[PDB]
Amino acid sequence: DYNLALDKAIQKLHDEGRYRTFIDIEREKGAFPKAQWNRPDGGKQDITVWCGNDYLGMGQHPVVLAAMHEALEAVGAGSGGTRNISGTTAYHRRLEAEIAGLHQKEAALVFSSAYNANDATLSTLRVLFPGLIIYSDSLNHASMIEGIKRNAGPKRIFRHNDVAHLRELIAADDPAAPKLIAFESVYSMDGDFGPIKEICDIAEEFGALTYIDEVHAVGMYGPRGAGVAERDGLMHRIDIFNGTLAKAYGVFGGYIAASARMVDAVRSYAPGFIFSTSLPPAIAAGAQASIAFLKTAEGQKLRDAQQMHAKVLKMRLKALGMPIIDHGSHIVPVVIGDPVHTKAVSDMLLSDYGVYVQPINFPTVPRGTERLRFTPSPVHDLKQIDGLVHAMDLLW
Amino acid sequence: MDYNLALDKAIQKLHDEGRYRTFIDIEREKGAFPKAQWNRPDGGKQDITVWCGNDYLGMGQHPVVLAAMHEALEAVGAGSGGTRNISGTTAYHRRLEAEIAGLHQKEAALVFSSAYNANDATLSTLRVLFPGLIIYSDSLNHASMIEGIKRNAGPKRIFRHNDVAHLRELIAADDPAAPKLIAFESVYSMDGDFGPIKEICDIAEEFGALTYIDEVHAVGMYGPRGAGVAERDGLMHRIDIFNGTLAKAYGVFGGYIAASARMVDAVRSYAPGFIFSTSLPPAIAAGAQASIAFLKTAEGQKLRDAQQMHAKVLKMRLKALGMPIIDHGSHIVPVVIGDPVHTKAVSDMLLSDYGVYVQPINFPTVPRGTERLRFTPSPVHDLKQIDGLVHAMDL
Ligand SMILES: *Cc1c(COP(=O)(O)O)cnc(C)c1O
Ligand SMILES: *Cc1c(COP(=O)(O)O)cnc(C)c1O
Ligand SMILES: [Cl-]
Repeated sequence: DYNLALDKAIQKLHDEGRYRTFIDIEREKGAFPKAQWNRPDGGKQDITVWCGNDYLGMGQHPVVLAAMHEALEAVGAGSGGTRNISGTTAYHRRLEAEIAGLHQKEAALVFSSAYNANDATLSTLRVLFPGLIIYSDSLNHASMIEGIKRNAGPKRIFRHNDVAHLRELIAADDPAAPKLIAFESVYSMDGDFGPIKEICDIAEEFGALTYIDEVHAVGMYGPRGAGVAERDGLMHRIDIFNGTLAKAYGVFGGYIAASARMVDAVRSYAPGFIFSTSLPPAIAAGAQASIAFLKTAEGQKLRDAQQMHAKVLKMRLKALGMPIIDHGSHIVPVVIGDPVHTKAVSDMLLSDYGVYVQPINFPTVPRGTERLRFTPSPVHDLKQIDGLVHAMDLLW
Repeated sequence: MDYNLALDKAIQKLHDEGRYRTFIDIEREKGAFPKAQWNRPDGGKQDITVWCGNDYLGMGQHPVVLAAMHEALEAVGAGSGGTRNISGTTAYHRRLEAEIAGLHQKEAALVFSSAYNANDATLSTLRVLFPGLIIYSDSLNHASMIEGIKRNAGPKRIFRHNDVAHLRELIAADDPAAPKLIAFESVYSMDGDFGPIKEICDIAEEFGALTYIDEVHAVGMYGPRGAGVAERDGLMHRIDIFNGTLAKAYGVFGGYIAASARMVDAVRSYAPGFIFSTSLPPAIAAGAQASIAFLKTAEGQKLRDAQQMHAKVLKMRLKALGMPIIDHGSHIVPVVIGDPVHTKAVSDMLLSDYGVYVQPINFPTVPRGTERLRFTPSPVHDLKQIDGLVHAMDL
């Protein structure tokens, strides 16, 4: 009985308090962070989005949108093919060039998403480097874990940010074996930073490749938004960059950036790259325009505003005695530690106060660390922050 | 070790085997499909005609699709801003999933970033949901299905292409108590052949297996509403899960599954490929939904009718010339050349000489001796430009 099995699988989620109820919204372009909440009763309510990943409000930026509207009128809705069969366009090459330039790399490769970029690249690296041992941070994103486990091969999990542990593991292994160390610059849920310099030092000592996921940093850190490696001057020490175009860049898609050899090899061997339709030209146009804008001094102004708003939100919430985990990033987690109560707090914030902060539970965060994750942006002014705080105070 | 050498060996190996692929850089001209501008590697520019694309019905330039995308951009902006869980669920995703559910006459549907991701995520997650699942896979199944089936560990059985006897024999041999799923396609892209849907459902029914069908090369193009080959044959009720794309005949981007509400709820609740990636941009979802609804109407029927005639016309005209055609009754037109040098020489010729863009297909993508050009005639390929292509293909 297939239906019984499905019923059991679903019940297990309810029993663990982690069954997820999605909130149907429509963000109001030109008025971010405002959205219309399409309620389950059929009603419509204005809300403030407080948990999204469009960190800099680039989703409503006129230069991004102008580029997208233009592309649609020039070449139409989609590419109509894979990169190999009619789906390689000028918009794809120009995008890849912008990305490569962002990370000061020879080349770059766009995928349908950063999830796909990670999963396809990490798994294909095992094929390209027979015997590859992948060393992975215990809190690495699912896309990386999935790519690492995908093709059979050695993996070693190191304790989160624990470079002494990483060293212990790498030193125990066959020195002749090829090696790659996979980690993040900014971890999505805690909002803490990866120890990029120390990992690069280990990698040089043990002759390993470095693979960094900067998905939660691109657009937001460094003087041109190239990420935390750019902020800290370590870009040249990273072999492969993984990033997304769907978060601070405000559009959709993902990428790797690396040497021309690395990129040419991955694109020639990765099934996830080869056997899927290329990104729509309009998406590629918008993303490129977003990347280019964020490399400028005008882009720096949005980063400065984000950091200032994040700082202020954190002050205000600490002032209440909220349990906020503050690692110094733009991410503002409030840990509840129970999946059911996290949903209850989130539900009451939404329905009674028009504050939308999705409850975050397993498998996105470890069991018992369920939380609300605030993502203050340049469009969340000091008055919105005030309004949120007040709602949180009233709610306790 | 020496990483750059290892990369060099990987690349050089493709060059040695003649299978290093050179991307051609094109920009299709909206309002003038199949026309495009070729950005040549020597720096030159030239107009060409696209003859090997998967935007089969010209929906990529349809005014209703584009209207919906421009509106959505202005209403809600460039992307969703999150995963389906974290702020990325919009009325655009919901209405899209409702339209797809309705197309396949299922309780629900689930959209992914692509059909590649839908297949990969779904087939791998089903092993989790149905402990001990054995998956019976057609030997010519798409990469995405193969990758989903191998992703998570568990039993698999590859049956020889379209060989229902081989499938029977494999399934009757297995543990009768084991959960079972049979994965296949309605239309296989390279040869353009049809899967024997009715006879695979018969076996599924006899042995208590689930049926999983990839209708990527049939959705939009077959059945009275473009729901696929299972719709055309009246078998949609006997399929448990449909896989489809929004990127080919629908002219946009994305993919889906369509199944019962329990199936969809389980997959969306368990598949990391669904959970941990940004939802489709609402403009893409608006465009895809508009394309689908349009292709369910009589006006969409006219597009399918036209495609079918053009395909029929190209095949006859090439056969009348004495050319070797792998003809299985579909919209796909594979012309056989039998050697990789002569295949590339004909596509380089067609492109350079007449502006006809058709990619060559050699080993390992098809066997040695089956090397061919795959033509994808569309309603925008009028009777006059088919005439041009026939006359060009007089060596
Ligand atoms: C092209 C193709 C896919 C993948 O669809 P995308 O939406 O481009 O990822 C899946 N299955 C088959 C049979 C295909 O041909
Ligand atoms: C969301 C996320 C991804 C995947 O990004 P998409 O572009 O949405 O697939 C990859 N890595 C991290 C750390 C992420 O948070
Ligand atoms: Cl091992």
